[PDB]
Amino acid sequence: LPQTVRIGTATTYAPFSSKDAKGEFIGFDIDLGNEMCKRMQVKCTWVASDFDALIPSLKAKKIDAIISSLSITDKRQQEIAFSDKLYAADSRLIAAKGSPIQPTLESLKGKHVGVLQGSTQEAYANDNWRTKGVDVVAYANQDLIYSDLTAGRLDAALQDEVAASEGFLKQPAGKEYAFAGPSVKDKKYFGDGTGVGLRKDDTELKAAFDKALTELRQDGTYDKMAKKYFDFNVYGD
Ligand SMILES: N[C@@H](Cc1c[nH]c[nH+]1)C(=O)O
Repeated sequence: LPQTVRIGTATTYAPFSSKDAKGEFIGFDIDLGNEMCKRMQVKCTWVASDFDALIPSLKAKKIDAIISSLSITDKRQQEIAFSDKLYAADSRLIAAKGSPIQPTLESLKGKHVGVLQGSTQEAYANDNWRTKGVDVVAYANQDLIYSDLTAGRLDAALQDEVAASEGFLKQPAGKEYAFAGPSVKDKKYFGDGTGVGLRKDDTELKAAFDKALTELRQDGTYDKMAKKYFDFNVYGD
């Protein structure tokens, strides 16, 4: 293992990764990463990036790990390796309170839908919606999506369910918005929860992460950390 492990993350996805008022990194990803590093007995430097630059930066060795709500998908496994699951992550639509919008082509054709560049939601939205007449608009960071929704530039926005819920819907800025329909289920696109993204050849680093995460889950540190953010089981199955 390196003495310093460099972890990239996109700090605009509360409550998993964001910045406090002084610019320090906060969220459940941060806590998980810092707790794993503690147990791996390495130093960890967090590195902020747009989400869609994370996997390119990992391939170029500018970072060594990604902890950024990075969903474990089949396509991504072709390019990088993953730790064991850190938590589950369903996708879901948000729109203005009272809107009839559903995550269907029939409901969304002609409306403007925000998605994060590089995400599984952009992959899904591009294939099923954008080609068929939905104005799918891709954003560099998720904060910009929420803002464009509250200004009425967007009709709806597709992102991880818990990020939307805890990072926006339950905040003042999303008081007048809600989920539009239930979770969009599509195991192909959205993957099997999130994990630490790693280079394929870094078997020893993956092993160290996987073992730290088992240890912090076994002794109950996971749940203590998660209760700061969630009143439900974020881990899943
Ligand atoms: N979990 C999804 C959505 C996401 C946006 N930012 C971080 N994650 C993905 O890995 O693409």
